[PDB]
Amino acid sequence: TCPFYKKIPGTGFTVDAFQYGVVEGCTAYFLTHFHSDHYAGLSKHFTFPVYCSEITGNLLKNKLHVQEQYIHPLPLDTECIVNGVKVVLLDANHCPGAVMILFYLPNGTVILHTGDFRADPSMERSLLADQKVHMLYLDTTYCSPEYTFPSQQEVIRFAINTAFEAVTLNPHALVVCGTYSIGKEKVFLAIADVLGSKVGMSQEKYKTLQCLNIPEINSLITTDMCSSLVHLLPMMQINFKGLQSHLKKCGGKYNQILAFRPTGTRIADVIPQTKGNISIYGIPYSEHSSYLEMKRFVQWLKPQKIIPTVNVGTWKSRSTMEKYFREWKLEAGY
Ligand SMILES: CO/N=C(/C(=O)N[C@@H]1C(=O)N2C(C(=O)O)=C(CSc3nc(=O)c(=O)[nH]n3C)CS[C@H]12)c1csc(N)n1
Ligand code: NI
Repeated sequence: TCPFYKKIPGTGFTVDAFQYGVVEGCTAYFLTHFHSDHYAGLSKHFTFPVYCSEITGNLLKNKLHVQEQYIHPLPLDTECIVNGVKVVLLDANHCPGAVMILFYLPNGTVILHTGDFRADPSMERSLLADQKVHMLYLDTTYCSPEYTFPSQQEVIRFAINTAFEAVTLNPHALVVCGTYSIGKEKVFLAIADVLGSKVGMSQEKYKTLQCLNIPEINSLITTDMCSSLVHLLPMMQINFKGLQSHLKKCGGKYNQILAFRPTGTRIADVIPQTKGNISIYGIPYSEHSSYLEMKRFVQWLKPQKIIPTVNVGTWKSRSTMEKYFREWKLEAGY
């Protein structure tokens, strides 16, 4: 059945609750972002209306083939009505099109649903600050102190640097990036930027990127591999065996590959794995809050209830996160 943590109490709304068939007493459904944990169940003939950002809707429309009529896009940083409830979508600083949602219930209660997000101080200078928020549905993906990774700013600076090095050194060398779902585009876009390349890819992915309407995207991407000296390949293809296969299958224009895996302490001290003329790099590009980013965020927010939405399936997990919420409540004095 649909769990209590996917339901907005007060309304008949749900958030990312498409894998449960029809939820009883659910007048509208909300999609925070286009990630498959969060959209599973959305067939092209899903018959209830869906509320989301523009971008998430494009991806629904084109990848999952749902009809304009059942797809209600909504602008960011704007007060909107939906089944007579005030709602606002805020940028989640997650993947393209991802949003947090504020529900302003008619009784007076105000609910933030982070969805997936990467807490940032800039969110404290937002619509959020214009009132107290009582309940918080919290992306707790990394709610544990060992989870510390650097700023996206650092990683990309590094990856830009590692890139401009290897190509200025060997101008017949190819940067490659790993990828599966949307997100982490700034990695591969920022390298292409600095080497004045376009970004080559398979068509599914090219299509996926055309949904996101990035400024001047046509001039930053392509499906003809040859012309692009930075290529995106599926994450599974990012191994020495796969990168040989790829370098044969270009017609011998590139003699050396610099790869990147974006999934997973100091950044300058990072060292690759080299086997041949193939350097692979594991880089920690998160689009989720670290322990401290989250902490700061919630401690600023000072919510009354907090409802975690992630690592929710076991009691060890549930009570460990509840301990950290107690610590934060106490430390900040709310
Ligand atoms: C092939 O599958 N890939 C993995 C794997 O988990 N790789 C990376 C890893 O640890 N990752 C993490 C994360 O760290 O949370 C994540 C992020 S969790 C997540 N984030 C979302 O934004 C979202 O919408 N849904 N989810 C679930 C999943 S893959 C990546 C794998 C399987 S076996 C193996 N060696 N790794
Ligand atoms: Ni996500």
